[PDB]
Amino acid sequence: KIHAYTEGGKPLRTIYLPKLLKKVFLDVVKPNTKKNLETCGILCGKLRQNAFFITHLVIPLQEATSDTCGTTDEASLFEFQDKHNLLTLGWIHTHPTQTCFMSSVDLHTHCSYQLMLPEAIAIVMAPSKNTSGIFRLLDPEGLQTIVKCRKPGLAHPHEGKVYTMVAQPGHVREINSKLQVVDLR
Ligand SMILES: [Zn+2]
Ligand SMILES: [Zn+2]
Repeated sequence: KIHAYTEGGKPLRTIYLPKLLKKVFLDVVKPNTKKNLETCGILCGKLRQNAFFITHLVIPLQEATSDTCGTTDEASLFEFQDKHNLLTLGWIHTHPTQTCFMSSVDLHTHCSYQLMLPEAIAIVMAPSKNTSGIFRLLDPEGLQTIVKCRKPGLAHPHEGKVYTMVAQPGHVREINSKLQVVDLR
């Protein structure tokens, strides 16, 4: 039905994302959003039948400013994921007030995810605009750009085309599947 490929021709397995996940994330992190504070979640799940299924939205211990969030205890996150056999399939965060895009920081953050898993996605929620989007870096070229980049500054720009929206249809398929939210904070 659908065969998806990277910019360099590599095949991308499907990620099934529960249709309710995005709203549910917003509900759970609402107290931070009210404070104009970003919140991050990890999209975790399993590989079955050559496809990935997001089963768990994991909210780690984290530090949030108005334009960054970052997990602060990677070990507790990684041990929770390993105890329950949960793969890392991508990540989701809010822009409480800004528009829907990937910031400089977002691109650097996503590069880890996508180097480990070519299918890895970044979901960005812009609740004050009622918009959202699912993104990824161009592979290889955007990944190359970000890895080579040494610029200082939280908001530094990037030369060239670096990231893109996941296409519709594409390797992400939204389905009516259940969701478990795990809050580790
Ligand atoms: Zn962001
Ligand atoms: Zn950079």
